[PDB]
Amino acid sequence: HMKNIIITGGAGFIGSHVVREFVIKNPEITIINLDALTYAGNLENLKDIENFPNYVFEKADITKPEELRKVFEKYNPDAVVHLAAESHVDPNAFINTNVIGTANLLNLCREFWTLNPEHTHGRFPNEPRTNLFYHVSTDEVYGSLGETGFFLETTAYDPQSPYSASKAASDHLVRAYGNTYGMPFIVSNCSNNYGPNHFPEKLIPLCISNILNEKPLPIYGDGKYTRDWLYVIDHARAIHQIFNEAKTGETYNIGGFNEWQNIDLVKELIKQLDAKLGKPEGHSEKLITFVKDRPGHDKRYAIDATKLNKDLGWKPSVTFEEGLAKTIDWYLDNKEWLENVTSGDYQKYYENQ
Amino acid sequence: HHMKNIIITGGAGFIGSHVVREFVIKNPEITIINLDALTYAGNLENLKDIENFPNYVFEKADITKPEELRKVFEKYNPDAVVHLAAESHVDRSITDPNAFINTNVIGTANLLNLCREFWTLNPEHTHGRFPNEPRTNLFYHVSTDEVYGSLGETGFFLETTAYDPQSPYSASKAASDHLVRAYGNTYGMPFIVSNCSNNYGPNHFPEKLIPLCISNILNEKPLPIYGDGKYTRDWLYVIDHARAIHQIFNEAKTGETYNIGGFNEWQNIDLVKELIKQLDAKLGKPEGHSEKLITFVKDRPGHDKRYAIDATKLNKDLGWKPSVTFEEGLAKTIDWYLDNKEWLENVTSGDYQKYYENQYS
Ligand SMILES: NC(=O)c1ccc[n+]([C@@H]2O[C@H](COP(=O)([O-])OP(=O)(O)OC[C@H]3O[C@@H](n4cnc5c(N)ncnc54)[C@H](O)[C@@H]3O)[C@@H](O)[C@H]2O)c1
Ligand SMILES: NC(=O)c1ccc[n+]([C@@H]2O[C@H](COP(=O)([O-])OP(=O)(O)OC[C@H]3O[C@@H](n4cnc5c(N)ncnc54)[C@H](O)[C@@H]3O)[C@@H](O)[C@H]2O)c1
Ligand SMILES: [Cl-]
Ligand SMILES: [Cl-]
Ligand SMILES: [Mg+2]
Repeated sequence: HMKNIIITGGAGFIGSHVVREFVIKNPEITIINLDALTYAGNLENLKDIENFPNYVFEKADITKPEELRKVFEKYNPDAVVHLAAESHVDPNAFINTNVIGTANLLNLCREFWTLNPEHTHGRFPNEPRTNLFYHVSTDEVYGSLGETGFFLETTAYDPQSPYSASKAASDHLVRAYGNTYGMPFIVSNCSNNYGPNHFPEKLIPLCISNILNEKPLPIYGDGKYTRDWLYVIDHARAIHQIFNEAKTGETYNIGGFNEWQNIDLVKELIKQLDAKLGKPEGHSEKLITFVKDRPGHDKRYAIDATKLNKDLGWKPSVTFEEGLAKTIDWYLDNKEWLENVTSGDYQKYYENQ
Repeated sequence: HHMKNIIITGGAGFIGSHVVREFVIKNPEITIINLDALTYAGNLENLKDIENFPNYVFEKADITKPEELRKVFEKYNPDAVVHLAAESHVDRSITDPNAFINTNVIGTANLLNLCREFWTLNPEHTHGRFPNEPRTNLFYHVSTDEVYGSLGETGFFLETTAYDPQSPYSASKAASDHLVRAYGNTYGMPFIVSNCSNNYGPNHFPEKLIPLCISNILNEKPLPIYGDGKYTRDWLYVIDHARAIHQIFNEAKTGETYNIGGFNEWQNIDLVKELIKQLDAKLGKPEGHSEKLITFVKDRPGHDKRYAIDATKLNKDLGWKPSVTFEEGLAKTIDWYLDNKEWLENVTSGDYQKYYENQYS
């Protein structure tokens, strides 16, 4: 049985929800939140569980092997759930964190875990797991879609941005260390997340803000850019379930079983926010502002997560409309959190507390 | 627009030296800059034949050191890069465990970053909108068929085969492929990627599989065969690879990927038996003389794998085909080996590493 589990990037958006899921569901396991607290981390995300007996925070940078080694020595971790990553494109910082950072963690897992030479080359035992490297990644490793089709676990990688190339690289390292050294691993690739603790500059929170403040809602081209949207709480639940139930070495796609054009997303937020505030039907549609089309905005990103449901029974707990309702409710209930991010005060949390 | 300066990274290496030579001979009007850090893998003796050519220049530079690369870009304002520099000795030293990522991934990014800064990229060419016009710039990325994983009894690697790298090395190479394509898509950087089979031929280091088998046959040392020797590779003659790179560089549509193979697939046992046959015949030995050296040993995991390219696309698009069968390429390789025991001795003694200090001082 596992006694210590590291969650990297646990101060972030998705990571805080995963930290919460593991802490709540596993009181007999120490959950180590390992995080460098970049601009993207927000320890205010975990104010509710920060005084739990099985939660511990460690400020550390996965590009610094010496700092990671100190955490590995301190806790002797049985497993890593790896969410730490950089999306801002020191022009190679994102490669340092996403690729070298993943290798640094893998090297320490290879060093601290006792790997069996008999399990290399896909020969993972059906026996229960003692260790696991759980790698969280993005559906952008698969590239983009035309009008038909979906991302499957068998879809050829075709990352189209520097960020998604660096994430695709980290996926490859995990799988190659699994094959070459017998390191137990899982990889999951998920669609765009949304929900509580999303930073206010992100798409959905920004649209909520622009609607409440009667600011224009820019629509590029015809707004036909299309994404599957996954509720962050559903994502964290899937990671936990897969971590516990999936066969070693599997890949699962995780998504919300939908696909939405941006114009329809904006129109749904307008619909819910006008009704929420008792405004007339269609009140905020005058905010929609059609602008020029971005090159490649005519792209489609739609994950197929049917393998995950077929194997483990996981399914989303909300439709996108229901998830937006909870997201709007959370937004309107957390004026302070939102303002602490916008003001930059959120970063003083580690020093102040 | 006629290019004037082309960088070949890793041009002191095995494949890179042959690529330098092909570009030097075929393009007398273009300056070919051999950019190489001279690791243990590099050997400037490889280029002794062309080191005084008027369109050849050597620049000792490390692609993991942006300041050294920037100096080369400032000096030559290069129009193109043919990128072969790479590191494959994973676990070489605990003093540098991620050297393979630093060279293969970060080093590729460092080169991509300078191309993005020095080249004029048209924002209308992003998202795969490259024009059907002669290129002014090209990032030609050389990679490995191992990005595709391995094969069962049937099937071949295609350009459309999903990446499945199975080693830290091939994962780092796959990562570099992704960076090249993403810079192409995101910034409109002209690029080509090719992934090739195992290379063999002149200037191959003596510990590599085919040179070691030649040495062991010549010196009546055992030839270990793992399991049944059914490990199978497509084998590409190194000079055919360099010729393909040069042709693709000039004729392929911007943004294309090609797999380059030798139009064959050989089991290790058949490769060893072919070397035995040719070496025995070349040195006047009775047929079967060296077969007693074959030594069957315990099979090891991953030694029954199969790696083979279907190069239909390259053959259809450009008309390219190998200049030799594997048997003919082995004959040329044996001939070169026997004519170059000086080169081989200089590698084994370590003296090859003193060439730069001895000739460029
Ligand atoms: N829509 C999405 O957000 C989305 C979609 C698909 C996949 N993913 C993946 O999910 C993971 C989490 O994404 P997110 O949106 O929650 O990220 P985020 O930006 O909200 O949080 C990342 C966290 O990692 C930390 N971090 C950054 N660099 C670090 C380093 N060098 N060392 C240690 N910690 C470091 C940051 O401080 C932050 O707390 C990432 O791996 C991302 O690729 C996210
Ligand atoms: N069978 C094969 O050799 C084979 C097969 C498939 C693909 N490839 C690819 O072909 C390319 C060349 O392979 P090779 O066998 O000729 O390699 P090699 O090991 O013979 O040569 C590599 C060269 O790169 C140089 N180099 C290494 N690190 C460097 C750095 N940081 N900065 C600058 N120069 C550096 C070395 O000094 C050397 O001259 C590689 O990209 C490899 O992935 C090779
Ligand atoms: Cl839009
Ligand atoms: Cl063998
Ligand atoms: Mg299905």
